[PDB]
Amino acid sequence: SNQGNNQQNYQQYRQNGNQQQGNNRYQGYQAYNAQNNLQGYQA
Amino acid sequence: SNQGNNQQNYQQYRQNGNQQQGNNRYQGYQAYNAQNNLQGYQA
Amino acid sequence: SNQGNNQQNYQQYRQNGNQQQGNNRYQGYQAYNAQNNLQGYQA
Amino acid sequence: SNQGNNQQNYQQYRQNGNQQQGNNRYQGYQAYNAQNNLQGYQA
Amino acid sequence: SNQGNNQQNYQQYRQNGNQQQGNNRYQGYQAYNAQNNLQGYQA
Repeated sequence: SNQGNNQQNYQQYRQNGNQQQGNNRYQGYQAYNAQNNLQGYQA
Repeated sequence: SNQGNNQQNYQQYRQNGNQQQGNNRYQGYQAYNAQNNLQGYQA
Repeated sequence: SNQGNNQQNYQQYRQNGNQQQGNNRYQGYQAYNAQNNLQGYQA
Repeated sequence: SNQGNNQQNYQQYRQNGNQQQGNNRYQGYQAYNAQNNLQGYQA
Repeated sequence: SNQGNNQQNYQQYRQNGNQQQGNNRYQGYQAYNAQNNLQGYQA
């Protein structure tokens, strides 16, 4: 929840990578481009 | 939760890499570009 | 949780690398560009 | 948790490398650029 | 947890390298640039 006051640029460029608890299987691709953009996964 | 007051640039550029607890399998690609951007995984 | 008061630039550029507890398998790529950006993994 | 008061630049540029406890396998690439950026892994 | 009071520049530029306990295998690249940046691993 956003319950704060006075904060400028709060977590402005924060990035959180993979979080897994338990017995989980993840295969996939997540990409965000905010603007020539090459984001490429070629397994 | 955001329950704070007076904080400027709180965790502005924070990055958290992989967090796994248990028996988890992750294969994947996560990329964010905020702006020529080459982000490339060529396994 | 963010329960603090008066902190400027709290963890502004903090980076946390891989954290694994248990029996976990991770193969992947995580990249964030905040701005010519070349971030490249060519295994 | 952030439960502190009066701290300026708390852990402003802190970096935590790999932490593994148990039987874990990690292969991957984590890079953050906050600004010509060349971050390259060419195994 | 951050449960402190009065600390300025607490661990401002602290760096923690690899920590492994048990039977773990890590191959990878972690780089953070906060600003021409060349960070290069060419095994």
